[PDB]
Amino acid sequence: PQITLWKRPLVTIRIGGQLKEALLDTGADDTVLEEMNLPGKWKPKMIGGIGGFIKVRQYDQIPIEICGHKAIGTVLVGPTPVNIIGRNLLTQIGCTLNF
Amino acid sequence: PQITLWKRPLVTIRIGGQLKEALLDTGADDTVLEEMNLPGKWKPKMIGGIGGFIKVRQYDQIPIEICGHKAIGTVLVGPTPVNIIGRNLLTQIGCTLNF
Ligand SMILES: CC(C)[C@@H](C(=O)N[C@@H](Cc1ccccc1)C[C@H](O)[C@H](Cc1ccccc1)NC(=O)[C@@H]1CN(c2ccccc2)C(=O)O1)N1CCCNC1=O
Repeated sequence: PQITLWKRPLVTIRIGGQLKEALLDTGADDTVLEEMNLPGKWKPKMIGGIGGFIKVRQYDQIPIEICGHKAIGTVLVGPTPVNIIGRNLLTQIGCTLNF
Repeated sequence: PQITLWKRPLVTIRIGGQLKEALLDTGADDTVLEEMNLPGKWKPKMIGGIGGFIKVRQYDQIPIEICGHKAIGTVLVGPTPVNIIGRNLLTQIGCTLNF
């Protein structure tokens, strides 16, 4: 598909039994999801955004389905206001910027 | 051009005769540049994202040439960690997400 940028490029993603709306975010290195209690091992991390840093939990090799496309990779979980689909997963589903 | 996302989508922009590197950011509503001098009246503004809120200066109707494509629009200036081209100007240069 082609997504214009007149509005936030929000799409439906699925992670396990949870469906959520998330930004397709070319300015995000990583995928940052709102608080959720995912299974398995994780490591603490600090990530920096526009106003400073937040603390997140890094989970590796998490399958996520984005608009019907399969992805699997690192997901950072923490107190973000918005779910962010970062470059690590955007490349997996074939996403490019075009103009 | 078509831009893939294995690297940060950083491009050269021209603003006030100065060349800067800036991030093409579909996850940004607004265009926000690191501290610099621009002419004209600005309006104090606050923006909030991951990590909290910062104070910026809003300049209107500022021309930026992004990768050879001309835009004229609102540019926020402030303590952003990185120069960011947001959706207000991405739409002007015909930028879309495709996969
Ligand atoms: C850039 C501003 C203008 C924007 C905004 O903060 N958008 C964010 C997503 C976001 C977050 C919170 C609120 C609203 C949007 C998403 C952006 O793509 C934003 C751009 C950016 C990049 C680097 C440093 C600072 C900012 N990205 C990010 O903030 C995160 C940070 N992050 C990360 C960084 C290091 C290590 C691991 C992960 C990542 O992958 O994306 N914004 C804030 C004001 C309101 N609207 C808006 O678009």
